[PDB]
Amino acid sequence: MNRGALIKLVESRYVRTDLPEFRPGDTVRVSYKVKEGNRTRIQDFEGIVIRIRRNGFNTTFTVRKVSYGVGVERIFPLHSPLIQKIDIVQRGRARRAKLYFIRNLSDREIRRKLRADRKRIDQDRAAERAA
RNA sequence: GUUCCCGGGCCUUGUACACACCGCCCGUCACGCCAUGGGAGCGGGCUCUACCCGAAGUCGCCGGGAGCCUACGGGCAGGC
Ligand SMILES: [Mg+2]
Ligand SMILES: [Mg+2]
Ligand SMILES: [Mg+2]
Ligand SMILES: [Mg+2]
Ligand SMILES: [Mg+2]
Ligand SMILES: [Mg+2]
Ligand SMILES: [Mg+2]
Ligand SMILES: [Mg+2]
Ligand SMILES: [Mg+2]
Ligand SMILES: [Mg+2]
Ligand SMILES: [Mg+2]
Ligand SMILES: [Mg+2]
Ligand SMILES: [Mg+2]
Ligand SMILES: [Mg+2]
Repeated sequence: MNRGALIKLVESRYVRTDLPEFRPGDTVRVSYKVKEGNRTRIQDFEGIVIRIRRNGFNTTFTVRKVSYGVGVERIFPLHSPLIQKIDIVQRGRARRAKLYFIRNLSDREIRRKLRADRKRIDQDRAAERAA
């Protein structure tokens, strides 16, 4: 038997292919489905992805932003049906795969440390030219 | 005999006494009221210095791996 195969099979019905690829350092807007009273709505979360744990279907990514003076980090499973869409708002360039270190930097230092990844920007504009 | 004790007469001298020496008056200790100083400290106001971070905005640089406008030796966006 192939135990790994069986797993991926069970998993397969929930796998998404529709979301955009993104790298740690990028700034992103995640439109998340949320429930309150009594309705469900779409609530946006916009920050830098500071980490990407990979485990196939169980890959999860972590996003950090400052909201009204306090730092907030959000963790999302990448194939969560509760995510409507993810919009890349900016490509950034880390030299490092996990970016825990920006937790201790000023807004100025971060801007210096994570410069726009101009390469993937042209690259994003190279597409976005449909036929 | 008039030194002494009581009372009085005259001159004089001292006085913070004049309710007039059966006058006045000082400080502690006890009690009560009020205010003030000190006092381990507690709380508040204002202020000074050094550094970290830093909105809007002006000003300066850039405006390219790069957008929009051309009025293209430019401008705006945008970045520092
Ligand atoms: Mg496995
Ligand atoms: Mg099989
Ligand atoms: Mg006599
Ligand atoms: Mg006589
Ligand atoms: Mg006399
Ligand atoms: Mg006497
Ligand atoms: Mg006192
Ligand atoms: Mg005092
Ligand atoms: Mg004090
Ligand atoms: Mg004080
Ligand atoms: Mg310091
Ligand atoms: Mg400064
Ligand atoms: Mg130009
Ligand atoms: Mg400008």
